[PDB]
Amino acid sequence: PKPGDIFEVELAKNDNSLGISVTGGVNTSVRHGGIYVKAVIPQGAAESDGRIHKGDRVLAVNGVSLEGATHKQAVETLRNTGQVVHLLLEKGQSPT
Repeated sequence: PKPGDIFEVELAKNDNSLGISVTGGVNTSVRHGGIYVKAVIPQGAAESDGRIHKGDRVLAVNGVSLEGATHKQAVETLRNTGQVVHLLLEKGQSPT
């Protein structure tokens, strides 16, 4: 994919464990910045389904908007997902 394209991620729930975590980035000291990844959990989806690394930014989650205030609360939203989880991430601009 190109640097900017907003590719969507649609996979299936494995062992009721998405294998992905989030952190507080759009609620540190900005009106509306963005969220980041805490750590990749290659033990379910991030491993098999792949297409989930560290650094990318999560725009939304199963319809739930993260931009605004979703550091720990989002962790529950991702867990409370059916069999088909729809994630919308964006190719970060600094893979470090």
